[PDB]
Amino acid sequence: MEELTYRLFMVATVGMLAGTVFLLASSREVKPEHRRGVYISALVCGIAWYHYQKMGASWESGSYDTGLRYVDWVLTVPLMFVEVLAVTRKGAAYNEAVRNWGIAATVMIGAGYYGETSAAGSNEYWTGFVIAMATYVWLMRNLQAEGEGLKGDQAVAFENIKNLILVGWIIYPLGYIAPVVGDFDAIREVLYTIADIINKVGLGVLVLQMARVQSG
Ligand SMILES: CCCCCCCC/C=C/CCCCCCCC(=O)OC[C@H](O)CO
Ligand SMILES: *C/C=C(C)/C=C/C=C(C)/C=C/C1=C(C)CCCC1(C)C
Repeated sequence: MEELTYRLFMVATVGMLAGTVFLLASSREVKPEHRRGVYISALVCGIAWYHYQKMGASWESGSYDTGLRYVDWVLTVPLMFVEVLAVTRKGAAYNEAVRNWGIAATVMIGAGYYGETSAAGSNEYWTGFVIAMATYVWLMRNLQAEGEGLKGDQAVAFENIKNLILVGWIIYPLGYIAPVVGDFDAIREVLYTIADIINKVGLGVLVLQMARVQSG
């Protein structure tokens, strides 16, 4: 799966760029007070575009490791929560959640990286997973409660935003745990790549759809 993994990096790079340019162009189709999440979403795909180029160059040099993705994640995961809050909150409530959810997301990714950079199945490996998993659940529970105030088309549009994250992000912990049950190292990189594309481009598209409802 070496050639597939490398070819998927290039596919992701084009995919992230495609998402970046699509969101930047479509940003004026929504009213200015609803554009911030669209801009953030494009920034998200653009950072991922930048990193997937870096990871492909790393793979050609023969020096890649799974820890290279974490540089991406530590920036974009907090920004993805921000692009969701950008469309669901305002004022003091927005500032508090951005801080709190962004701290939690950073802790989740850092704890993951701690466990990632040790032997599969070591104590550091399990320590990282438990801390990251706890922050993951806290985040998903907070995301579920976020829709509890919406109504009408906004609730429908937010349900799609919520469900993409709830469903699409499961692959990340699953991929982390799999190498302790079998030889899943190669497939973990293939699936993370595909998932990053769906999750970043897809979330941007759904945030844009939500900004469309808010402007219409
Ligand atoms: C040998 C290689 C075989 C590879 C085979 C391909 C596997 C692709 C898997 C991706 C994981 C992420 C998928 C996440 C999908 C979530 C979709 C979702 O929940 O969408 C909700 C949204 O509201 C709808 O409008
Ligand atoms: C932009 C790409 C995304 C959305 C990546 C998200 C990352 C995670 C949700 C991963 C979290 C982890 C766990 C919940 C458990 C094990 C450690 C991690 C970091 C893989």
